Order: sequence, then structure tokens, then C-alpha cells
Amino acid sequence: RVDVMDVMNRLILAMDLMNRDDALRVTGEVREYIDTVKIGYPLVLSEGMDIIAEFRKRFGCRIIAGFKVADIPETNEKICRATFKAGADAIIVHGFPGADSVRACLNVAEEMGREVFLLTEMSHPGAEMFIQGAADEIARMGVDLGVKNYVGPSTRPERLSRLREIIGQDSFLISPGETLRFADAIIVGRSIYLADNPAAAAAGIIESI
Amino acid sequence: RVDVMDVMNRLILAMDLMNRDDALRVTGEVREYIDTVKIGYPLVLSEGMDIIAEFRKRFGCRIIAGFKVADIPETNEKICRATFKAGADAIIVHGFPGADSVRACLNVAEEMGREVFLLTEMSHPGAEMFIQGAADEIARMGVDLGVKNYVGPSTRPERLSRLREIIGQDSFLISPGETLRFADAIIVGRSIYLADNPAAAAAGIIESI
Repeated sequence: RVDVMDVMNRLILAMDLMNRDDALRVTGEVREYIDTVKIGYPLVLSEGMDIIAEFRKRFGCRIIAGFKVADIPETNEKICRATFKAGADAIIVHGFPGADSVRACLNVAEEMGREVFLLTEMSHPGAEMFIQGAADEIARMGVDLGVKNYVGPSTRPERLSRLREIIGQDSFLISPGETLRFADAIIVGRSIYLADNPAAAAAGIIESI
Repeated sequence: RVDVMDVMNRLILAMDLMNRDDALRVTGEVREYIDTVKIGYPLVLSEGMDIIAEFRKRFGCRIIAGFKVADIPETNEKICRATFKAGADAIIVHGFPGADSVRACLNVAEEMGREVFLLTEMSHPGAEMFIQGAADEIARMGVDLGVKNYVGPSTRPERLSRLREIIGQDSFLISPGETLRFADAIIVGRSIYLADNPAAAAAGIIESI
């Protein structure tokens, strides 16, 4: 869809390394396979938010801040503004804190011309306690608020299908082969940056697509 | 109790200002009324994590990182280690993501000799959608995992009483008058740092204790 972002090769690199040198080095090794990188708190808190602008300038890539914002409205607003001011193209936000906390983020993204991704569900074991049960309602809340970008789990294909059903075919969905039957792009981390050779690892993944 | 932290005047300053100069200036104006300060992402993302060590050295205060960590276990571990390495004495973590995500934090705090505060419930309007309904279970999860420090709402005292009932009289509880009947310490922000004179504002609050 013309109004949703285009992720090269439908592959997003989750750059979870905490060392600036390593993060930039490994990303450089696979720069030809991706144009979108997700950066989280581990790297940003260890090296500073300036690392976001460094990635955009060194690789000409889109940066998604995988912060999973989950604070009160006023604080969410401040976190989003600081993150977008640092150059992030998009930010990932939790939906469990409610609609006002999500809208606070949407307001800033609108103002600054950036994007908000709503995290509807997580896949780690502990997600079963409260997150799994609220997933459908969180996705629906996003749809009702005009959210266009979503993050959903990949571990269970049928769950990604359910999410796609709720958000519709128009929405943009990313998830951490069959996954791409429902998601627009997949997020890969360790499988690439920890492999003996990240390039071959990334190349292999894309070939499967 | 002797095994729980002692917060001077039972008052914790929520330093939410995003400007280093202002945050340090206003904190300096009220330094005589508190020995514990809560710092969040707005300030840290805007000025860098080094600001935590700067506060501890300039004021000799305890720093609680009000990050409300809500990621997967591996990432929570990394966020906690980075935050504690930066000097934070404690970190606030969400319980909605489940037990493994909380334990990941507990592991790092144990290793580094720091503290974890479990956020059981929030008070902003949107909290009623999913957070309010999971609060009791989250508090019980904390108790079952040996969590000693908790953060609860202050808007509704009967809710604070319920939380105190679940965590017991031995647990340490902080909440953002009657509040101190159940909470060990109160967290005050805007009322202090935004007031015409934060010193008089802080002094007034304490006098009521």
C-alpha cells in the first residue's frame, strides 16, 4: 500500500548489541540486505541517543525505536518527542496502559511527521499471564484510534492471522516464510548479528523469501 | 523495617524536567528536604544516562530509575544492567509482561546489589482498561517471587490499602496525607518542581507529615 512504509526485502534488523562499535560493525556487514533497523534501550542507554542519528547517517536507514513505551500520557509524550528529536522514524508503544497513553504518542508522531507502532502482543513465556488475554482488545483499540502500524508475535501463525483479521489488510504489520503470509515484514536479530557471519545469515534469510 | 530502604522525610522527588540545567537547579533548591530522587526516560534520553551519576555525586542522593521496564526477559536484563552500571540504586519495573520478565530484573539487581520496585498499578485514566484488572494478580506475583519493593497508585486510598494487604506490612511501598497511612513514602513531582518556589512547596508538604 502506497501510504505504508516500504521495508527493503521485508526484513528489519533488530540491532540488539549494546556496544556502539559492535553494533555499527555488524550492521555495516549486512547493510546491503536491509534499509530498516530497530534499536532499543540496551544500545541507546549504553551509548546515548545520538547513536540513532549516527545509524541514519552512516547507513541511510530508517530507524524504529523499539522502546515499548508504557508510561502515563504526559511521560509518553515526552519520551516520543525526545526520541523523534533524536531522529527516530518510528517508535513502538505498548497498548496495555490504555488509550490515552497511546493517543499521547499518536499526537507527537502526527506533529512531527513520524510513525507509531502499536505492540499488540509479545511472545516470551510470561506473555501468557496478562498480555495474551488483552491482545485482541489492544489491537481493536489501535484500529479504533486510526493506528496504521502494528507489531505482533510470530511464534503462533494462527495468532498473527487473527491479528491481521482485526487490523485489516490495509494496516502495516511487522513480527519478530509463513510469517510473511500475514506480516508485511519480519524482524530478525540474533540469527543475524550473533552468527559467525551476519552477511551470510542475512543473505540466507532473504533467499528463503 | 531495617531491611528496607530509608527515604528521608518519606518524600521522593519525581524529577521529570527534561533539561539538565533546570533539573539540577530545581533539585538543588529542594535538596535539603529529600535524599531520594526518581529519574525517568524524559531526562535520561534527552541528557544521557551519565546524568544519574551526576545527581548522586552533586546531592549524595539515592536514585530510582522510573523506567517502568516492560520488555522481554533478555532485554529487561540488559536494561537493568545498563541502568545499574550507570549508578541507579533501584529501578521500577512493570509486572504486566509476566513473571519471567520480572525475574530477569531481580537476577541483575541481586547480582549488582541493587533494588527492583514492582509497579502494580497506574493511576492515569487509561489504566482502567487492562492495568486495574491485573493489579491484584501482579502484586501477588511480586510477593510470590520475593519482591520487597512496590509502587502503587495514590488516587484511591482503598486501593492502596488493598495492595498493602496483599504485600504485607513488611514490604516497602511508595505511591505518587492519608496515603502515608499505607505507603512508606510518597512521590511528588510537578507540585514541587513547577511551583513558583519548589523549596516552599517541598517544605509545606513535609510539614503536613
